[PDB]
Amino acid sequence: VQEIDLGLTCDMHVHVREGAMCELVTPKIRDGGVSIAYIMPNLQPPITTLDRVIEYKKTLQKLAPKTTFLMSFYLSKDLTPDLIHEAAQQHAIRGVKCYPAGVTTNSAAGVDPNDFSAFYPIFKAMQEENLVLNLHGEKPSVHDGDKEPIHVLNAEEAFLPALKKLHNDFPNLKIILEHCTSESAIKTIEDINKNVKKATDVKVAATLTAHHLFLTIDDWAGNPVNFCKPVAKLPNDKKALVKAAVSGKPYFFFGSDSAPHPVQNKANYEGVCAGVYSQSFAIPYIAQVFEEQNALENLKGFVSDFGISFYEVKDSEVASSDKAILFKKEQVIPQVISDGKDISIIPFKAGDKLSWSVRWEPRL
Amino acid sequence: VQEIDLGLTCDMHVHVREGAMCELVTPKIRDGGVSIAYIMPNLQPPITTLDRVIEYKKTLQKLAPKTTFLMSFYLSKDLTPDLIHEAAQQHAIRGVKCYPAGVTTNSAAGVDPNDFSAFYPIFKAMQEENLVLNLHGEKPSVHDGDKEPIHVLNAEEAFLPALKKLHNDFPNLKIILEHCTSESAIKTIEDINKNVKKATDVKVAATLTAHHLFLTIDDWAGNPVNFCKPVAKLPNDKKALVKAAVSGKPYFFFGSDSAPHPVQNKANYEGVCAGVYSQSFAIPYIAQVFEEQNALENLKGFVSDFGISFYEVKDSEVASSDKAILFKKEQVIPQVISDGKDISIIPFKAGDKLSWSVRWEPRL
Ligand SMILES: [Zn+2]
Ligand SMILES: [Zn+2]
Ligand SMILES: [Zn+2]
Ligand SMILES: [Zn+2]
Repeated sequence: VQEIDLGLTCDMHVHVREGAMCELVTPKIRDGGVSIAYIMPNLQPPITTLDRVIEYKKTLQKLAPKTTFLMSFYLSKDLTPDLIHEAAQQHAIRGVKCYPAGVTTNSAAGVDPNDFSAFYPIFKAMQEENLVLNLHGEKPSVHDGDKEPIHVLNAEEAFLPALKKLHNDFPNLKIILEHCTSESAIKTIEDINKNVKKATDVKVAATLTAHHLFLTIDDWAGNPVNFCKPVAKLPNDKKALVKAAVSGKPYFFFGSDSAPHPVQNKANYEGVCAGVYSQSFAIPYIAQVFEEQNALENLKGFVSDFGISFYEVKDSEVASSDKAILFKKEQVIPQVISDGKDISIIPFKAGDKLSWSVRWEPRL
Repeated sequence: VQEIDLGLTCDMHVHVREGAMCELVTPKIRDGGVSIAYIMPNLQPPITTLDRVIEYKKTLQKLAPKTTFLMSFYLSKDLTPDLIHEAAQQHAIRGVKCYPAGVTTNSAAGVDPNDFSAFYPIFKAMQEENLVLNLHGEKPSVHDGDKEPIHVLNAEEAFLPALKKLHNDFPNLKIILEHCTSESAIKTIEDINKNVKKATDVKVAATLTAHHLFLTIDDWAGNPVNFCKPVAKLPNDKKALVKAAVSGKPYFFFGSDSAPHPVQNKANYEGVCAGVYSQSFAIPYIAQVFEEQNALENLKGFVSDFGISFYEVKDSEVASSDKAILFKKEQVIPQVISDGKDISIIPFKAGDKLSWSVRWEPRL
């Protein structure tokens, strides 16, 4: 079987939830072929306190002893600059994730984004402390006047001006447009990094999920199991993300947005929960695209190199120095992922064949 | 004003199924304020023979005597121009309805819209007998990658060329573009009727549903109840359909497309059935749209006159010359339409209030 060494792999957008769900999915981070995981904080309630995030990281480290965990705060009106500084100095967090209110699950009441000026004290303190501003780029939907009607298809593109203002008001702050879905957003990321030579110049990057390199609007319309925010869009949008994923540019790297929901949460007739679960076969999904694209020698940077560089992951904090190795062994995706009790999750592309699997090799 | 005499109301797109479902639904045609209802032909199996269409027509009449029924054939390959003449002369069918294969419910027995040519002998006979060609304007999806992509959002615009073909080759065959959903579809019907004013001149018309005058993509994104085919598109498309509804022009009239499924066919995690139920409150729905647009002087034309003028409904067939009186009593839409036995339906706008009601009054 043909194999590739990938080193310390990166998933900079992981949802892992609480409770018995968190105990089922957290070990599957390693099973997906991921050594370093950036944990998003949209919990119930959102993680806004310094106590919470210290307790939470140890819960994950008890669950996954070999996986590196970069934590984050939920951007709320609760946070104050001192809390940013004390948490950053204790290595409690690595960034703060911003949720526009009413545009995804666990996000209300979060922030108003045709604004952001209210949180400039926080961005001041994050900029000083080298933290990362993760943005769920989506303007909340307003349909009437005065301005343009905003819907699930232009919500990401309508947000882009606000991302441009933030990069100008805080040029030295690290910002990420999380999970890109539209070609207009891709063009904006390239344009912001127009002059950039070598990766350490990148201050504004974009992450790309596994499922948005596969899905279009047709795959989720009438299929709540492919429903997520931001919505998978037109075929030309998908072509852009796939082109961007294989491009080998240092401002696009992997972030699954693996968001587990029990199957009863997805089989509603109103109010379907949003989020696709890709944790269990994370890198095997991505290697499938790159093989299909005949660009495998760029995969090493998309799932490992470009992300460590951006988040400045030093060897010292990494929980284990084992490498993730793909090997071309064909496997079939289960119908369900389940704890054998109350929680059963439907995996992305369930019942399909993948060319690669993942094992782990120590360092010598 | 409160109380408006509507006369003989027209719903030129009604789904009633069979079995225990039909016994809950066909009484609600009357309940919704509809006296004349066109019945669609997609059953298990599709309605294609004179035996079934007449026995269907007869079971309908035992379950709702006062309702006038206009019946239809499924456009299947098991059809002959002989079968057209032997059903048109024996006053059994008012038209034949074209289903593209795979796009919607029970459409697996449908047709391939990239080549209508095999059915040209059928449309030749349908033109001879002054029958109505009901078209579900939607090309089936083509991921392709070579030729242009066809998806659920642009499938209606893709069908519009094929319709301007059918109108050139059968210039006297009465054709309807069923449930319009896009501004491209509306502009085309305006362009086809460049020079008509009143009213029997229209041979290519377009029917508009209740829910498509309400819904945008945001309303069915994570709400399977509001998922139907063709899908509800963008706010610029809804504005076009509303402007064309309170238009007062003869080529737009009412066709609810009330398609009922048992709620368990909606609360699926994949493969959710398509179709919204609106038969129980069909006329009060449209009444609220025509009220909120300050164009109630056009409700009678949209929901009665133009539909009668196109199908040329004669006095000699209407099952009950009772009049639909729309009176302004507030009513609340139930959570669940129920039969006390097995079948449970979720109605359109379930829970919401309506500004109007409708009762029945005989002519005297
Ligand atoms: Zn998000
Ligand atoms: Zn997320
Ligand atoms: Zn249809
Ligand atoms: Zn229909």
